[PDB]
Amino acid sequence: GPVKLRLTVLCAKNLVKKDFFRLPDPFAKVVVDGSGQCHSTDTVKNTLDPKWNQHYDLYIGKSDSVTISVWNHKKIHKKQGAGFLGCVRLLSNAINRLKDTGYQRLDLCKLGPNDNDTVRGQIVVSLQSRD
Repeated sequence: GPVKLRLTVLCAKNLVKKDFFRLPDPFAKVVVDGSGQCHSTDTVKNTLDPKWNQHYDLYIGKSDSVTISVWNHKKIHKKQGAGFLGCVRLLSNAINRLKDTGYQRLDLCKLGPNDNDTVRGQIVVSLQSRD
């Protein structure tokens, strides 16, 4: 059957303040492409270096993958594409090698070029499978 993997979102670095003189409110939201399983970490009020020390227990089967995406609560409310921070994506092969590593630093950047490049952050996590 599937394998439960715990992706621990330790903290995030260089939180794009987005709007000058203003501050973002980072929070995490994971999605499972194949199970519809979603999870989320509390929001961090006006910060440039948040942390949640919280993990998500997703599942992986054969060729499954999981993506932990962070969003700026302030702009998610702003609407109109506003609200994105840094989406981190790990595949099945990456999930395994990492599941034992115990730590991974994924830079929080935009989905891609010409696609709202309002990023500049990073994020530290830890991959360990559940017994």
